[PDB]
Amino acid sequence: TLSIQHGTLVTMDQYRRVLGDSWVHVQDGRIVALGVHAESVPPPADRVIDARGKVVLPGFINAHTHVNQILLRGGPSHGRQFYDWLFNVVYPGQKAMRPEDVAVAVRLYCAEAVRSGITTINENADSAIYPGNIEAAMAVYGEVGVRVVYARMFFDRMDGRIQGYVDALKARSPQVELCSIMEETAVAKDRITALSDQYHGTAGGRISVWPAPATTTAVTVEGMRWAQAFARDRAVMWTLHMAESDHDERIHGMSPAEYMECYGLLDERLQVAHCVYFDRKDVRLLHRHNVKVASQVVSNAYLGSGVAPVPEMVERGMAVGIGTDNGNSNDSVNMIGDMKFMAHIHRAVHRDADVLTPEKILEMATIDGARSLGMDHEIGSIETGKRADLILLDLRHPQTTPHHHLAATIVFQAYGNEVDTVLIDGNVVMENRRLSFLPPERELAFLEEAQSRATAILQRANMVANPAWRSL
Amino acid sequence: QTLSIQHGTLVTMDQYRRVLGDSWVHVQDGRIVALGVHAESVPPPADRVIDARGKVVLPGFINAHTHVNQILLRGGPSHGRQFYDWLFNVVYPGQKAMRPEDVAVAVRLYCAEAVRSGITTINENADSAIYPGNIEAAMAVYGEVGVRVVYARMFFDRMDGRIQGYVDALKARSPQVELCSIMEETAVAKDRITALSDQYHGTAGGRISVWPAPATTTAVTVEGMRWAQAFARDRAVMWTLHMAESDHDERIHGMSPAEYMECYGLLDERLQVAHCVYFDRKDVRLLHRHNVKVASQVVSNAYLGSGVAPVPEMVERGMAVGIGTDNGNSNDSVNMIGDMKFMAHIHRAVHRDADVLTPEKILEMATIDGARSLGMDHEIGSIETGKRADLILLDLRHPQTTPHHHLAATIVFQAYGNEVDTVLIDGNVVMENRRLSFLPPERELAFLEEAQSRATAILQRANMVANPAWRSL
Amino acid sequence: VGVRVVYARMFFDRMDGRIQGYVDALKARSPQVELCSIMEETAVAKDRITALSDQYHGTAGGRISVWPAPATTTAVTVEGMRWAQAFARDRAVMWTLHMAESDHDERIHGMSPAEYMECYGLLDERLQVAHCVYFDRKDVRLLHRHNVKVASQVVSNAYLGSGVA
Ligand SMILES: [Fe+3]
Ligand SMILES: [Fe+3]
Repeated sequence: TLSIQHGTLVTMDQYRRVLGDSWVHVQDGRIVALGVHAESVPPPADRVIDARGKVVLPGFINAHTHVNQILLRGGPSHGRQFYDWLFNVVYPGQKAMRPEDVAVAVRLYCAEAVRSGITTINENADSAIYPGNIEAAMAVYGEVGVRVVYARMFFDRMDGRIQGYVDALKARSPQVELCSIMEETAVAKDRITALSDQYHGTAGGRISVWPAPATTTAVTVEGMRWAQAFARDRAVMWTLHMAESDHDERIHGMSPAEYMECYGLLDERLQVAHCVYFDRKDVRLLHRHNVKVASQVVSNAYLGSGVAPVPEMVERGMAVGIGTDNGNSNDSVNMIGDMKFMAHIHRAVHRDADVLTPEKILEMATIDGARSLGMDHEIGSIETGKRADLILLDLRHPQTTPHHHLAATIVFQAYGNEVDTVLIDGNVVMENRRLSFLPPERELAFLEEAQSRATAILQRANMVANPAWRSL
Repeated sequence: QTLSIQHGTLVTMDQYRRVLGDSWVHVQDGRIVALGVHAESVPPPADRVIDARGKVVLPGFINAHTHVNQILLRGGPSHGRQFYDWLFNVVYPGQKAMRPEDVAVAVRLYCAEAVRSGITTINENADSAIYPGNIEAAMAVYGEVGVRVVYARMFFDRMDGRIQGYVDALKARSPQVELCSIMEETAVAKDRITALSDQYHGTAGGRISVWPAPATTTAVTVEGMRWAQAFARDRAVMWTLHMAESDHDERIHGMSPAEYMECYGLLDERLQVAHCVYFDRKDVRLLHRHNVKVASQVVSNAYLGSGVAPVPEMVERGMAVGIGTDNGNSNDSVNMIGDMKFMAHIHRAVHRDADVLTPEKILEMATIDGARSLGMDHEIGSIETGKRADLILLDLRHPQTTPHHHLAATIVFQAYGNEVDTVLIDGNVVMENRRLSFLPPERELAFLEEAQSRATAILQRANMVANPAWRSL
Repeated sequence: VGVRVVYARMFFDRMDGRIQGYVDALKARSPQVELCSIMEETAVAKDRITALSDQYHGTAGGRISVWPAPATTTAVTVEGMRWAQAFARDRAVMWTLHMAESDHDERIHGMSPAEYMECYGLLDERLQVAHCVYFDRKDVRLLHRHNVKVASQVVSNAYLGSGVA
């Protein structure tokens, strides 16, 4: 049992209560009780965590990300439109990674993520097809203690239209191999079903498995319908990348949202990612079927895609979470940095300093994010009965001083290093910035290994790591 | 007295943009005296050696336009408001309620944040210099801290009567907060600024400079702007003005502020303009023609709902565009690395062009081009012989900055702003292993509590709401 | 007749001087038709509307109701709008105003009428606004936030060449 005491609790509960000098009691992975110190004595606990002078929040929820690609950041990944990045960087880089590289990628990602207060990660696994990768990744997620949705991507249909464009893009890095990860529909089903049977609900309920048809052009109608029915039969969600680029825009003369509507493929268990190339009608169609959304505001900028209509969706009460997207289209895994970006980009583009409140941005990173993953009954707020995914932030630093309104301070001032202590499913995963799965005496050597492995991955893939200085 | 920084990777920002692995820098009497590569040359003897092994050495970051004292108004009171709403309901009244002893604490807090993020030069646009005691309080702290400072003394000498019914409506949003005026007579502004320059310009070993700062083209007379212009020329400094930050500035007398200034011969190579959001192609051509310097406040232009300035166009014309963090309470951080990432992304998003500004270019804007925007590029902004020793040491051995191959990309797209370890300004160690010379670790927490209290009290005296009720929509 | 009727009594208590040279030009289209004024002093509008409400509100078997109706945000003072707002609250009715029907209404003092009303706390759940043609995304958000009611005059917005809300 664990008692967190004397903090300010930012509950994100139904009344958005903010409780000064208050406590939380945790038992068997759950929040069992809460109270105010002046009115009540906290129950006895095996241990007390002192949060005096600190702010307690629900853990941040990364609503859509791609983990293993983190080893491709730091030089190779920037300055390219989506498809250029995909074909010259992501596909070949992923392919050159071995299972032992994956294990290091995952631990590096989880170290950055937990340090920034992320406790749930929706991993869209585009490299699950390669032998050994699932097993390597899953062993590290389990050990680390993070809550993970492992959304297994598949592609079962050739999009032949885009080929002369692809060859031109490939000529930018001709020594880098063009890859294919297409699989037959029935093979994808069997592989995802077996993955779910083996890993879903493992690591004490912390790991889930979803089917992830990649896009409306890369997956057949049958494949998407299978994913849809699978989500329904197993009480999970299914997810798809929607309208991330201007070449996706026209699946057969209508938008991807329209196309899915025609086939009855929009439902309340679908979470779509991106939605940059969206019009009013598309928003209406998602709204009507209660589709969940993950917005990758930073990555949409990094890749030169654009700006999604998040304010419109939010004003319709839609469940919109925030994803950091790829470890190499951001290039950080920092929810607080992404929140600030979500606040500012929309203000700038609408010329409206009040287009999204910092409270609302904080909601997107917590309780609404949970809702976007279909997990809001279990996580995303500090409420009795929910899982004990909790973070303690210290605002006593120069950047976060002064602080009066907590959501404003967090969104507009915090850098992302203010998170001290992190609980996931009631287990202490970080304490005073010390990571339980990467102790301080191993941290530097681990980073050097990740650095070396990245350098080697890029050599095997024939990718340029450090292009010559260019001002224009 | 001498200092040797050894075994770092030097990101010089010099004329060839040299990046020198396992290299050294020798510092003497506030100046970079020599550099070299360890494998080809032995460093000169020095009184002390700073070991930068495994670290990256950069020129110090340059904050090309900011407002310091306002930092005590962040944390609740300042967000969610268009420029004029923010100005009249927050900034003016908040500043007015601050006493000199509050100003001293504001300045130290700002400098602590700034130095911790690698900022070594600050262009402080002082909008509260009119209040007795404020200059002296601020200057003593800047001096003690060791930071390089341009103190640009803002003035307003003309009523802009057009915007009054708009102002009253805006004031009704916070009716208990007092409307207040900082207008002065032209001649009084001139005398005050001249005296401030005579007393403080070149002080603190040359670290402190004084510029005149006519506020805007509507708040200052032609005569006031011409005086500022001539003053800059006679004293070999710059003058600065806020340009086209909002859609209500846009029309000084039926043309843009740039056109208006052109008409009166007020665009010249010693002018540094701030903002330039409401700018068209012609305005950019006019600034370009006269070699006007520009400070872009990309983050604040978003925060205040103003928009996005045409930075790519200016940069492609070779113009000197620096990056400013702007107000301590329209950002609301003082973090150059965070703002660089925002500069990189906002423009990519708006142009739908992932390559619209390279991370190298963004790093140039924060260093050598920033120096150029202040007219100080002969003295600072690059690691070159003869220039001042304003240098920062970054450690990239953290999760977020791993892996790292291309340094500018890593810094711009991965660094959070806490990776700066050690900071030199004018050759003096102002920060070492994150320990601040002017705010030692055993005083830090108590100082932050005092800033917090003083802020709470400032807001009470001004009748400003600190912590508005939770609002989702 | 037996119809259910809300009688929203319009008033105007403030001169909008800005639009006068425009008005004279318009008047020259029919110069023999006289230019009229229906302005009243604030206190007179209040007394008249109060007396009308006391006399007719709830009559004809509850079929007739009386609301105050400040005409627009440029033709009524802040004090007049606030009185209407409080009157609606005290008597459990609504108040109503014409909003942003034309491109010359658009700028009450350098912001939209919705913004102007928000500044003074004049958007609430008992307000019903009419028209909303010259409205942007921010205006819609402001109304939504305060649960303002809306009447849309789609045919008339066409007939008069205003546009489409
Ligand atoms: Fe994605
Ligand atoms: Fe400014």
